[PDB]
Amino acid sequence: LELTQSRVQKIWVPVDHLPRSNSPTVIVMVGLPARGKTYISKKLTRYLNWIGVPTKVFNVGEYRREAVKQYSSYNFFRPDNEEAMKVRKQCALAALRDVKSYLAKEGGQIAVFDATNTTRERRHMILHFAKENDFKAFFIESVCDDPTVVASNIMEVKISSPDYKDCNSAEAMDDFMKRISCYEASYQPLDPDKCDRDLSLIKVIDVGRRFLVNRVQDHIQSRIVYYLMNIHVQPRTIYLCRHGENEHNLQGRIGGDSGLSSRGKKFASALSKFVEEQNLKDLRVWTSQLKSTIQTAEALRLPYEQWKALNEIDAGVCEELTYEEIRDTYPEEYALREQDKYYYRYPTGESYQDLVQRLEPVIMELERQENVLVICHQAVLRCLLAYFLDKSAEEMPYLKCPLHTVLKLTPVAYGCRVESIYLNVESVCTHRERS
Amino acid sequence: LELTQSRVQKIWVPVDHLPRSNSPTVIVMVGLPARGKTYISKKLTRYLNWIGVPTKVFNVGEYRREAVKQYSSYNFFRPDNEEAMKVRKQCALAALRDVKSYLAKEGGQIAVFDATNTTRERRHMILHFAKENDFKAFFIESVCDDPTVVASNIMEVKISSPDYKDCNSAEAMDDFMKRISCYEASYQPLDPDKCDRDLSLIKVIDVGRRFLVNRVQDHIQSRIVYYLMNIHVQPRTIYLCRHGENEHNLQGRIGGDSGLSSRGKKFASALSKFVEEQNLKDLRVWTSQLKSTIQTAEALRLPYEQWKALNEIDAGVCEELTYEEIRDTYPEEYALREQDKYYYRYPTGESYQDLVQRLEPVIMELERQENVLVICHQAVLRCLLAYFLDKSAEEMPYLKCPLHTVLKLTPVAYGCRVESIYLNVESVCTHRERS
Ligand SMILES: N#Cc1c(N)[nH]c2ccc(Oc3ccc(NC(=O)[C@@H](N)CO)cc3)cc12
Ligand SMILES: N#Cc1c(N)[nH]c2ccc(Oc3ccc(NC(=O)[C@@H](N)CO)cc3)cc12
Ligand SMILES: O=P(O)(O)OC[C@H]1O[C@@](CO)(OP(=O)(O)O)[C@@H](O)[C@@H]1O
Ligand SMILES: O=P(O)(O)OC[C@H]1O[C@@](CO)(OP(=O)(O)O)[C@@H](O)[C@@H]1O
Repeated sequence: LELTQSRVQKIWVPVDHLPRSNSPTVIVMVGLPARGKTYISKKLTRYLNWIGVPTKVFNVGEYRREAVKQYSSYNFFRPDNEEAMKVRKQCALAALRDVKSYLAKEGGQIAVFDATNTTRERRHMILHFAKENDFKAFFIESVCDDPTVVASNIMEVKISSPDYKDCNSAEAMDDFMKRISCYEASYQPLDPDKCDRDLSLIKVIDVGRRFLVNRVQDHIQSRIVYYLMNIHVQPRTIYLCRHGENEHNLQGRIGGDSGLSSRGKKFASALSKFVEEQNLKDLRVWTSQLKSTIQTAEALRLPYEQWKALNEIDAGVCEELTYEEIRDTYPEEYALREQDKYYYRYPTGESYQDLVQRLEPVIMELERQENVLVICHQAVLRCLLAYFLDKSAEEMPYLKCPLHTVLKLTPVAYGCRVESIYLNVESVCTHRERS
Repeated sequence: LELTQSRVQKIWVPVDHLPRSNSPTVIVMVGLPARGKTYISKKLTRYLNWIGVPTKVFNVGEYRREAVKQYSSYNFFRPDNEEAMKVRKQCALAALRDVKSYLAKEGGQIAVFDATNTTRERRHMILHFAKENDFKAFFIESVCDDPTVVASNIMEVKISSPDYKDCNSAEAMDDFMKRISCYEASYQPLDPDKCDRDLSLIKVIDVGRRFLVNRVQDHIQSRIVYYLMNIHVQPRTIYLCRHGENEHNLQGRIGGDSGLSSRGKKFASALSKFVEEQNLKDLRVWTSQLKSTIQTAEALRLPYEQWKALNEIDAGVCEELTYEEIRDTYPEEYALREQDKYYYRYPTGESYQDLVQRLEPVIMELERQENVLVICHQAVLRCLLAYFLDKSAEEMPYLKCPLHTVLKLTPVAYGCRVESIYLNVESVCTHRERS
């Protein structure tokens, strides 16, 4: 029963010494415009790619934009606009043509089809396409009738679109409103107790006040629903930073549970003055279970919670060594690390990928919350930051996270403002270039 | 900014050298009888206590049973039974009297109030009680009209109740049916678009085919909903066992990633013959990422998946040592371990509690699935087994999990049949008595 440990990830596999060599889902958005279909779409895609499921959004609009000169006006969308309708349907099918090949030919696991899909006919077209390609179909319908909520959307993300460039806000608003009503007359909402008894679907009502959920067929559907109950749209601020410089940092040594240096403590102190002058009605503070992050918290005189998930990557046998010592003592290891930094796992330790598993609950609580300061470690920080700035696995292990700097993230429109704030206290540079 | 590492759990805390010294929720069940309110109740309570939230079920029936001679008949439940109604309400309030003191005075975090609570009046009584004690209120309503489903319930769990002892099945069925109809006339289901717009609630429809979810106020509510989308009632079998004996077991050494012994391999082989003769239409196999469990899988010639969550408890600095060597080299540690085995964490390693965090995703997939063989390790196995047999944290680190034995668990009525099956291959006994 012979077996052999892979070199990068360190998984055992069977020696098989002419070497010969879960269906995908289409998440189908449904709803009138200005209902946050693209926002829910981007945000799910960011989640799924980050918990490792490959996912791509296929927004029918962008196809229309690649297809058609420059935005005339809402007249384009009139149901009597015979030729627009032809061109719009054509865009719809090109989107599907590309969905088929993302999922049947490039192994993506989920495609989000971001289109109004407000008519039972169109939804039968998609369902059919799903069947003949052995794709699952999941519908997320966002349904809301509050003019406040729509006006809001139209202001935050529509007027500032590409289609409007040549336009003052005033007119781009009236044009969109009229454009919404082009869908109003034929909109048939999803109905579980009628024409849609057999559809796997979630209906989001009034921006998450309420949900109708039908026929959850697999984990990934179940996890979408869980995600959707945890997100919200209240405005807020996520602050991320590392522990102030620690003894090991000063010796240039990795891992361990060392405590703050002198400069460490000064930064703790600077951070307190920093939070105060942010003037935040409320704020949660999180740390790891390591001394560094906890001492830094103590400086703030605010209450905090430790998360084992936040502990720095485990360097395994290499714990407490310096990078040079690692090159001298284990050359095979260092090389492999350098050519695959995301998947490389230390002997008896961890990999960035391992973090992302570990840190999923942290991501899920951050979505739940409002203002949060997360005091963690360099690799941990890189992960979180990847989630939030939609960075890839390829670039994650190289995102820059200097000591004594604070990262201030503000969810906004379609993503995140990110300001940097250096608190003016010297430290060692624990980076090493994208090698 | 001085700090000190606790001895058991090894958490840093602040030296504070006259030492001076999230509201709770009431989950309110709602529905007609034979709707699985007690089943959902037990099962949630098992989950929550196991992810560490203290939780207790307060079923109004059992109070009625402590209050009233012996079960006459359904006449007890007639709405015109003036005196029963008085006594039943009294039971209801004693249940609440005990809920108040579990949550305000014994720090439980959740009480499940398992009663019909089918009338808006009664639900106002409870809501009121919640307000004046600053308890949250969450309603889980199970709603189903299929006679198959009710008959089923009545057969699996009602006729075999205490109340019926003096009775053949035939009559206990008619008596319960008549008893259901005592509630039918006054039943007002929860309605989010009417009298219950403002209630945090989940409505389970047709045994999970469909769900209505309103006003999820916190993580624990969000997590209940997630749990409820993952459970099911299809019958199936969970098989648990450890890897066959490994080299370290033979040296009597803990941790490491050693491979199977001779006897190890024989047991792998015996396990294959064991699965075959179980004759299971389908079966998932899971292992850890350690060689032992993986080699054992290889023997089965069935496809399997490795879970890092399943890896054995990390003994930290004590990895690869023998228990004697651990006593000789670290006496302070050994003692602490012996007096708090669940919370004790090895230096730079783990605690049983840590496992339970780690293993939560495994529990959640097991609920999703049907037949599953889980090949893991001694401590991992103890945890899983605690979840399934509703064992406490106090007894978990001492549950017996011999080598080369298979544990066959069958969900049933209100819990789990557990058979043992020893596959007749000698090994070393890696236990050590409840000390
Ligand atoms: N209509 C509309 C929306 C809009 N203009 N922007 C949106 C952004 C998101 C969205 O869908 C949501 C999905 C889930 C939630 N989740 C929650 O509210 C949870 N806190 C409820 O459990 C909220 C909104 C809906 C909208
Ligand atoms: N009526 C009724 C029930 C009955 N006789 N026994 C039951 C046991 C549980 C129950 O509530 C459920 C809660 C969640 C589920 N979950 C599911 O079906 C998921 N697979 C759906 O996402 C199923 C049933 C309901 C019942
Ligand atoms: O991802 P790489 O380049 O290995 O850097 C991660 C390193 O960051 C460190 C310092 O270099 O954490 P920290 O935030 O505690 O200062 C080490 O513990 C860890 O190995
Ligand atoms: O919980 P305690 O009593 O420490 O026993 C756990 C021990 O079980 C072991 C063997 O004793 O696992 P395994 O199932 O691989 O045989 C060790 O790895 C581990 O330390």
